[PDB]
This record gives sequence, C-alpha cells and structure tokens, in this order.
Amino acid sequence: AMEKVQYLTRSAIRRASTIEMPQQARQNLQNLFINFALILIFLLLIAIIVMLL
Repeated sequence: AMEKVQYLTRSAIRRASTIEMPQQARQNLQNLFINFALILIFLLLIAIIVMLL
C-alpha cells in the first residue's frame, strides 16, 4: 500500500479514544453526546427564560 493520509498511522498506539483527523467526530457516541449536551443546554436556557426572568 501507499500512504495518502495519516489518519490510521499517526499516534496509532498512543491516541486511545482520540482521533488524528480533520473531522471532529467519527463514532456515534461522540455524536450522541453532543446531541444530549445540546438538549441539556437548551433545557437550561428555557428554564431560565421562564423561571428567572
């Protein structure tokens, strides 16, 4: 084979649960965690503008 991008060679035995890529997410737990965080900060926002304001 020939390398064209380092995404599987760079830090292969060092990166653990992190990724060496120009793409912020590649696995669905990353995607669903940010989805849950968006839901939770949206819930916090609407709690404030209904109960503090």
